[PDB]
Amino acid sequence: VGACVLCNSQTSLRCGACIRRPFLCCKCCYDHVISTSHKLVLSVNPYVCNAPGCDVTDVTQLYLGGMSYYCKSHKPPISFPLCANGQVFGLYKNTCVGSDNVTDFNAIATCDWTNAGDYILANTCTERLKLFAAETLKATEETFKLSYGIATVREVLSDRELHLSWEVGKPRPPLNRNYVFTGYRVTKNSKVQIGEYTFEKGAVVYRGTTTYKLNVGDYFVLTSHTVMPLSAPTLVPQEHYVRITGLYPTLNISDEFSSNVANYQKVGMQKYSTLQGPPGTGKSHFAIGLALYYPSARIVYTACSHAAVDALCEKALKYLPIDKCSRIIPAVECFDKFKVNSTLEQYVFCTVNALPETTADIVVFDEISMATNYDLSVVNARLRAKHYVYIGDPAQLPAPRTLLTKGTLEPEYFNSVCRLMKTIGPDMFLGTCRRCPAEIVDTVSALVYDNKLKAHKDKSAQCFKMFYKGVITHDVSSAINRPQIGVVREFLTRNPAWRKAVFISPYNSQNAVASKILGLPTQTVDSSQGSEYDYVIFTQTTETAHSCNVNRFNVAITRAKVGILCIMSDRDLYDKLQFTSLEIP
Ligand SMILES: [Zn+2]
Ligand SMILES: [Zn+2]
Ligand SMILES: [Zn+2]
Repeated sequence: VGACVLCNSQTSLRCGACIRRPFLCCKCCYDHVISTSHKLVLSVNPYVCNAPGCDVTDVTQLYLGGMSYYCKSHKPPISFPLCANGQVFGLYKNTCVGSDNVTDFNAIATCDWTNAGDYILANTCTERLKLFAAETLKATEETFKLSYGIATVREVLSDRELHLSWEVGKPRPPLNRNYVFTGYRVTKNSKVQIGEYTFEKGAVVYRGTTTYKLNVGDYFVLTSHTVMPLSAPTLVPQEHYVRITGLYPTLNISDEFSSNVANYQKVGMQKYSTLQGPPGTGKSHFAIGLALYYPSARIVYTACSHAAVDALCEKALKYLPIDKCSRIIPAVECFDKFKVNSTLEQYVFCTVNALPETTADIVVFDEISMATNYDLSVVNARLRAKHYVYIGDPAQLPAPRTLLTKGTLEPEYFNSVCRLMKTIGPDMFLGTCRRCPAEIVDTVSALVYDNKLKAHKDKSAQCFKMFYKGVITHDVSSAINRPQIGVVREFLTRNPAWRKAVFISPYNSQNAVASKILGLPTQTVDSSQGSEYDYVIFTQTTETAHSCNVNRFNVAITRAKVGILCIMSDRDLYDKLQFTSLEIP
């Protein structure tokens, strides 16, 4: 028994072809089964033919005869169908509303999640359907990881480099840091974990969670995790207050957090508040500063990534009493300077999926562009708070959608929070970039921030751009542009001070080639997010949807504190770079 996800109607049915098996009421179950290929139905039992060796599962060909279900062929003389009068048969057969359209829920139930439209619907549908869609998606994502062939260690060529043997009659996943493996050692009568791993074309380079002497027969699978059902909405119902509520502001603050006093008050005068923090505008500074402005306030800081929760801890470590902080960790090496897994501690720092059920004065969720509606619901499910602050930047990178291939995913469709920030704007905006040279700030202010992002620093006169298409080669799942790396090699010989630069590209393969030919440290734009470097060398590599995504370009060029060389493929972003142009040697 449960709740129709369209009617909320109390029902004893679930769609057996829907991977999540939503509860559907008589009405909605019918309206679902007669309008889609979804025809298995589950009650306190499965609507299947209890006759011996008949495969009839379809609910539109089944009859309740006695207290056992049967198809046309097997049914007893006295039987009624299971599926007639616009209602499939089950408990609570009287209480059952329906819907003017079931269209959206059918699409969510039956889409494969390859098309943009699927993610758009999941972010414009009713809130109950936002939850259903978020589960359906995450479970579809986790199942697709199983369709991947097992990789097995054939040969250990070196230390940090392997030969992989791959399960036949299955595809192999891409080898970039968006595919994280778990290893396993072969045992008597089962297997045990040996850490998480990542791979890259070599033979294969492997970067593992722990160190080992892993030997032949050790094998690797993308570990999938059981997706829980979602209860809580992605956003609580909003409220606006006329005073600050349940928070007691400090009387003496420091001139370090004084630019945020207005904003911290706003946080106290509404139930939740959206903060857009462009690159190096001070999001974490803002987030810790909030504590000092409400010193009695209990504050759970949360984010999707260990990395993001840890950067909050690093900042906390410099301003908040250590004894009054705790890092929640489930039984990967994360921040270890606060008492571990102490929930009743004033300042709790914890990833979303490891959050305890607990209350707080304020909840600070960071790097929000990386949150899915799934994570939103979980936070609301685990944390009841007087005040929720969602810090992030919808002009930065979302969570990867591995299944997505047809269309691009717009920032207004990353999650419920980013939808709000792109449609009604954010509650607050950190408008001054402390990190980048003026040229980079000017460029992205115009590009993605409506010309409201101002440069704290001057022009560096150290930002350059070159238009060089060069030559694009493709390996299995990545791009390489050797002539763009050539141009960078030639620039470095003439500009040797740039040897302190990081190499960023939108492809880990370009990165690998660059590493061998330049010996610059490398990041993918995605791997670079929330990191700063004095000098950055960016090769666009291709003119793809991927390499020209304005949010990826935004993150790419905002990693520089002092100077940047962009070797560009795309005439459009090339022309949008307010940088000194360079001719080709
Ligand atoms: Zn219903
Ligand atoms: Zn279904
Ligand atoms: Zn039968």
